[PDB]
Amino acid sequence: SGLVPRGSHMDLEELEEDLKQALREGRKVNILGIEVTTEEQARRLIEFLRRFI
Amino acid sequence: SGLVPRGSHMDLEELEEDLKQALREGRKVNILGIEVTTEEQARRLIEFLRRFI
Repeated sequence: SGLVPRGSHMDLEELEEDLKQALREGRKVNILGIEVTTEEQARRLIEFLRRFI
Repeated sequence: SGLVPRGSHMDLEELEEDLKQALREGRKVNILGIEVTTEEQARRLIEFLRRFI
């Protein structure tokens, strides 16, 4: 009933809101060497990638 | 016998040779909000993630 029209374009919170929306419709996320099926893995992913280079 | 992608790990130099391997065998790199289908996008992706925060 309400599509999110993207956060901005590309940002840290862009990623977080995008992967959240996938989990909020009950579906997984495909990212760098990782597949997030739960928000457990999503919050671990976020703290990982903002520290990973 | 590489029955599973890099066993259960993903190193940085290993990621580069692995994503090049993917593009050279006919695959793409599905990372955070980005899909690398060319080695143009691959050199962009490597320098991106090592710069990303």
